[PDB]
Amino acid sequence: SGFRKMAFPSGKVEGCMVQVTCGTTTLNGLWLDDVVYCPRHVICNPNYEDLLIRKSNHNFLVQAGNVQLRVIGHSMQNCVLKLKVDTANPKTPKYKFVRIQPGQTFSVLACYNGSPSGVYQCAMRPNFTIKGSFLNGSCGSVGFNIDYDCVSFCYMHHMELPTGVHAGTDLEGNFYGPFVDRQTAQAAGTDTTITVNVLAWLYAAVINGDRWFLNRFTTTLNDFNLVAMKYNYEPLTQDHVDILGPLSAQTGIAVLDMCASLKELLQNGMNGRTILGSALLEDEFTPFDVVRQCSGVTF
Amino acid sequence: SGFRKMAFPSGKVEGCMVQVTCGTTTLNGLWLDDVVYCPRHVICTSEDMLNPNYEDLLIRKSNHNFLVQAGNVQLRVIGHSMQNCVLKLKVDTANPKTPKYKFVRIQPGQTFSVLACYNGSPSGVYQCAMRPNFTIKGSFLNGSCGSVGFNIDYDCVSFCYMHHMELPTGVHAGTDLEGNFYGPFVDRQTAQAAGTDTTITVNVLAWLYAAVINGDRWFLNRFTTTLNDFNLVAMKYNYEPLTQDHVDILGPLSAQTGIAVLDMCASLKELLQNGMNGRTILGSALLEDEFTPFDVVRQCSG
Ligand SMILES: O=C(Nc1cncc2ccccc12)[C@@H]1CNCc2ccc(Cl)cc21
Ligand SMILES: [Cl-]
Repeated sequence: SGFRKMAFPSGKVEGCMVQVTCGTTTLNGLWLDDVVYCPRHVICNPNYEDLLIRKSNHNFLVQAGNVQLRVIGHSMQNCVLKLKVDTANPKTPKYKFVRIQPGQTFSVLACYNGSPSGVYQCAMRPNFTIKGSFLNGSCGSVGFNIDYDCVSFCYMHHMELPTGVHAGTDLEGNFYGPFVDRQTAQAAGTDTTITVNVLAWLYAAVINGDRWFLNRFTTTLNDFNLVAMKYNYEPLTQDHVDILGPLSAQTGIAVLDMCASLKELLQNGMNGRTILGSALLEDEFTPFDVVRQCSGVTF
Repeated sequence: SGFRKMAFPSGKVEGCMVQVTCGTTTLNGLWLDDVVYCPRHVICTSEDMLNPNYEDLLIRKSNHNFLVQAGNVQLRVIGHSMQNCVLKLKVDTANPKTPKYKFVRIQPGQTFSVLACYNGSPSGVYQCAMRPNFTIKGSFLNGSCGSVGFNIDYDCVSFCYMHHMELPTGVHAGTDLEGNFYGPFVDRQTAQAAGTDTTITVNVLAWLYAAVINGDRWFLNRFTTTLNDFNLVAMKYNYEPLTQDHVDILGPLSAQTGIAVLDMCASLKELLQNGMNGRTILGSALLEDEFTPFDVVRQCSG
């Protein structure tokens, strides 16, 4: 029993964190095989092609623990700088670069000066921001998932927006959301709640003995989406209904039946009651996270 | 900016997780140097669980009865001893991945990271606190026994918890790494109930300071309180008494935000009386008590 915001074990990612210095700027890098990936703003209205051409290999000071790595090449791919090094990381795990969709969750290994300080779980918001916990020096910290023995790198931190939310790229340097890597007026779009994730978390609560919100009613997918759109909730698709199938089978509560519970929860509130120690509806657990935690999958 | 329930990077602890098998029972072990630490109930059956005599059961065991597996490698047990509720299995190989470590026994209110494991394999990491009733509100299924709680301050891993059991209410009980249980719990299937839980007052105050540091001031008020009047109010909401030690510990946060501890105490009294009124504090509609004053400083400063 118990339901916690749980991150993947960070060990495979810790062995890849390095410190990258260029001039006055010091941030984090991801060392995989003989390449160190880091945000391109480490070289900093910036013209990154112009700024990078002026740099030489010895301008980049890469430090892996108490060992200095020597940079033998540098190239830019979108908003990520790829620093070719002489040494291949012996601790390189089996990995992939994956781009995630809004609503998907991942673990963040927050780092400062190439040293991991913490690990937390979070979700890619529908407005493409992440509600992270980042201070100055965290740039280059990465988000990941583990599937079996493979580390899927899905995020690299670049910046904090004026509202305290974070913006970053995939490992190919493509930003999530309509952001750019420069000091300019940028604002996160109006956020929405990840509906499929709230439903998955309602199933996790049922699996844990919390049934007070359940009701005899069901709804059509159309009537649910008309209500959900009114409360700034993401539309629930048939793909989402299909993905919730295993949880629906395990608890004996049809997806549209659980939608009627959510529909009532939105129009009436919790009324002093809590679901899994929370007075708010939680949307940072996907249907897979719930299955993985309530079944105990290992890595 | 931002405030998250953050766990320590689990890497240093992952390299210590092994699977321990004795008869039908399979749980987790902590492999540090040439010793594997695991709950002593690994020697028990379910029929010898109401009133097990562990000295008697252990004397009947030999080294080859304990099957220790570190990854896809079987470790050879060369000795076994019991220290309180923990079994210490001497092995013939010292763990090459043994980090700098300490065994620390924590007090209620303290937080730590849990590396939940099944069959010696890490499945997840989460942050939690030692409840004032000495239980932990973990996320554990059968097979998680032997999973450990830790803090990684600087380069040293401080092991503070080893998971032993789940109480009938879904909460968890375990020991420090010396096998001494936290709380009045025993490693027996006898009737055991967690005492009435209470809110870790010093931690709620620290989390209110974290919210101030992050620009959230709506809950602040022009009032202050005596420590005695605060505790009389706090007790009525099932809140732990705030001591002078707690007031002293909150000193740095009080200095950083310019809000006296007894001033923040008056905010908390008001929150307890009024509720949040549809508002949130650090994205939470409830008062959070699983961040210590030390966690807040570390996350907001370093
Ligand atoms: O509690 C225990 N294990 C678990 C531990 N954690 C989470 C579980 C979740 C679901 C089932 C088991 C779980 C064991 C087994 N049950 C009785 C018992 C009695 C005493 C002792 Cl010390 C251990 C145990
Ligand atoms: Cl302590």
